[PDB]
Amino acid sequence: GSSGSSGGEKPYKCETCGARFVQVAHLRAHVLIHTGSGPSSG
Ligand SMILES: [Zn+2]
Repeated sequence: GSSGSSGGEKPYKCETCGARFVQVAHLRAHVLIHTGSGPSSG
């Protein structure tokens, strides 16, 4: 089920793509996808 459709209260926003999150720990952990590289997909 859990897919997405979530965009309400979020102070932190990813400028790299334009994402958003409630806590920095989440955003700062997502921005690593672009600047960084983990798995062989994404
Ligand atoms: Zn992003």
